[PDB]
Amino acid sequence: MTNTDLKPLLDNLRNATEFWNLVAAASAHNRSYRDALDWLESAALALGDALIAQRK
Amino acid sequence: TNTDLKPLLDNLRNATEFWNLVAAASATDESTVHNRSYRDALDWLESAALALGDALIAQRKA
Repeated sequence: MTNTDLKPLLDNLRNATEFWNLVAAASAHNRSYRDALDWLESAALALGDALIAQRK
Repeated sequence: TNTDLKPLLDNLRNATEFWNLVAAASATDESTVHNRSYRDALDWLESAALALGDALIAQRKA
């Protein structure tokens, strides 16, 4: 869609990815693991649903 | 950078449309069918989310 629409949704997904990656790098479950998984799923779905909605 | 992002966004959009389909189907799917589809929809959501997220992390590094 739009650069300004994306930005906050991309930011949330990047933070969720960076968190998930760090939770993964430390075990190589936790309340942090579950919050990271939930935040990753929630940011993925929010950006996916936003991409769906903007393509009419 | 929309050319770098477009294949990652398309992949995430499609995984979400599939996930939304698995959700609509769970109202009538047998529970064995649902667990399999949901696991598959979750794994595609995750790998699509992470592939775009890793690319945003790598591009923020500039």
